[PDB]
Amino acid sequence: MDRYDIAIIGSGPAGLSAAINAVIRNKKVILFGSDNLSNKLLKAPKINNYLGIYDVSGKELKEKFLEHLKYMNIEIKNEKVNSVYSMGDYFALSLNQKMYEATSIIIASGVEFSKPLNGEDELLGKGVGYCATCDAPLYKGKTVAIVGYTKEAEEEANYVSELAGKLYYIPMYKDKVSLKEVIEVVEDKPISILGKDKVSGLQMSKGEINTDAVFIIKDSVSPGKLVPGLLMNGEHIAVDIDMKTNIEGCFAAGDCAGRPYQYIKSAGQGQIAALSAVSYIDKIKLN
Amino acid sequence: MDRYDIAIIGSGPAGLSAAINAVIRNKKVILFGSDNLSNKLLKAPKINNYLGIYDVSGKELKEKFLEHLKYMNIEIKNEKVNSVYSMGDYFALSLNQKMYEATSIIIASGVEFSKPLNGEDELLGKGVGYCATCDAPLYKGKTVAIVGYTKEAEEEANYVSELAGKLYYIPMYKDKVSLKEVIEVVEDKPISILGKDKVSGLQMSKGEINTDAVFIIKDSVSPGKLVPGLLMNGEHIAVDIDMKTNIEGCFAAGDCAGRPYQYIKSAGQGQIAALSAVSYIDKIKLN
Ligand SMILES: Cc1cc2nc3c(=O)[nH]c(=O)nc-3n(C[C@H](O)[C@H](O)[C@H](O)COP(=O)(O)OP(=O)(O)OC[C@H]3O[C@@H](n4cnc5c(N)ncnc54)[C@H](O)[C@@H]3O)c2cc1C
Ligand SMILES: Cc1cc2nc3c(=O)[nH]c(=O)nc-3n(C[C@H](O)[C@H](O)[C@H](O)COP(=O)(O)OP(=O)(O)OC[C@H]3O[C@@H](n4cnc5c(N)ncnc54)[C@H](O)[C@@H]3O)c2cc1C
Repeated sequence: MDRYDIAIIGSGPAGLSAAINAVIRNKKVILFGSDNLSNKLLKAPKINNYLGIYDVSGKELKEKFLEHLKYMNIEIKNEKVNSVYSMGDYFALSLNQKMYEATSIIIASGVEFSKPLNGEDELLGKGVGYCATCDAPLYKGKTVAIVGYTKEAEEEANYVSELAGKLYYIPMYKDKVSLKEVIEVVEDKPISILGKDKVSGLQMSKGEINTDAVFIIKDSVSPGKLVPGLLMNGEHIAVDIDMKTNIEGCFAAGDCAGRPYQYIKSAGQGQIAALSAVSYIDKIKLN
Repeated sequence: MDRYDIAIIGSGPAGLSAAINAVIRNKKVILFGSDNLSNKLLKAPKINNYLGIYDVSGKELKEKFLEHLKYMNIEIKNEKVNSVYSMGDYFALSLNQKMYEATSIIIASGVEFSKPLNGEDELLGKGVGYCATCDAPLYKGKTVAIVGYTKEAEEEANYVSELAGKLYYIPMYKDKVSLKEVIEVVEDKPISILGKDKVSGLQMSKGEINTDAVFIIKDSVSPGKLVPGLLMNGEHIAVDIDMKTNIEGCFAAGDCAGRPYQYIKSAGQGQIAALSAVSYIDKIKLN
């Protein structure tokens, strides 16, 4: 019922800069993402290319960002947006068992280095999912595999382990996992998701595992899948100089809007996107 | 003789972010501008829209920028670039009695709120100039008028006063001037620069003053005049998503590249422009 002026999908520097600039402009904003902001921030050892803050690690830089947000009284909604559809003069954002409305949206979701697997596109919705928490009630007691591209997937696996019967976890990183002992860790490369009507198993380089469900856990999903109808230029959202996309009222910023992948470029684009959204909102009210 | 990899025209956040990113990438950079960085920084009372540094005045923000530059061992050349011409596979930058060469250039000069006067374009070079120091040797002992749009013009007027015979100073701001007593301050609006073959006087709303020279002192000049052959979109340089202009090896960033006029947008574009210049330089060496 309550409708936000701007919904911002992503909590890296693009989304945070967008949120601060929109709030400064008296708009009602909702900011989706992670309390950690971005795992790519957390990873960086020393950063000397963000003008005005130098010789800082990514963790120190994240803290400065967090302090700014709290000064501005901006809260991050720790929920993952699964899809966005236009409904005419607003957008409907769908999350696990929850929907929000916003007049405009800013996509600030970053990019994913890895490329999907064979069968992810075909099986999506047919045993394949990107949120294992939302789909954990389905296939309860069944056999589940989680392909974890981020450390947070481990947390989802530990919860899923209690509903499902037999859980496999495939880590896509070298850091040792912290999982309940009953979870079977498979240290192998996934190749393809098997099944015709529904997923029947997970094909790996060293073997095949029969499974009811395969959950794919990454820090983001492709914008063209998040927002059907959004025009892409290869791996990136097509944008103009004002960060406008082909969808009216939909703007983009940061890595998801193209190379170079850098923090202050992302913050600058987030500010452009926010000010374009402000202009759009104002024009919509007049007409 | 010595040729720089990148020449950056401007020392606001766009130019500074460009310089830091180019140096981080092992390029030989020259950075032109002001030790004060930008008068627009110095003016701002409180700034809460630059992600990571909050509740700061423009002077505090300028100091953080200066500290970063010194950490990176980057020096600002306090000279005003008057023109840039291509010479084939490099650019020639002309200053008062000095020239530099660079393989690529980044225009980061900001924008000027005021619009020129009648006769500025026609008389330019014929008694009209934008640097009163470079043109002070000419018309020595003659009658000079300076139209000052910035406080630094006062400093130029105090020097010019000693060569010229009779100097008028027209302030375009309300702050009281600090000038040698022999300088005649005219508190009136300039309308037009008079003359046919050469400037003959300065027409004001309340009267006309006969003069040999009219010097127009602003924080920047239009990019289309700085770099003849550069394509403009109205008041701004035409750029693409990679900050490329119509001139190969010439990039732009910040206010001069379009609205919104904001600090972190400018810093982000400066970073894009620097990384585009790095790519260009590398491609030029291979071919
Ligand atoms: C190791 C490393 C070091 C680096 N060092 C530097 C450096 O020194 N300097 C530099 O300039 N750049 C550096 N980078 C690159 C920099 O991290 C990125 O350019 C920058 O983080 C891009 O930020 P962003 O806001 O576009 O997206 P991200 O930082 O990726 O933030 C996106 C956030 O939004 C979340 N999100 C995505 N989709 C959704 C959804 N549907 N719902 C809810 N939340 C979602 C993501 O989980 C993520 O938390 C480095 C990158 C790496 C990997
Ligand atoms: C009063 C005020 C308050 C503001 N507050 C805010 C705010 O809170 N937040 C915000 O985001 N933005 C704010 N802005 C806008 C912000 O200042 C600009 O968007 C930003 O400074 C643009 O920076 P830039 O690097 O593009 O150019 P500038 O900041 O204009 O820097 C250009 C510099 O390069 C120099 N230069 C130009 N041409 C030449 C040449 N040929 N040779 C040598 N040097 C040259 C100029 O003299 C100048 O020093 C404010 C502006 C004003 C006027």
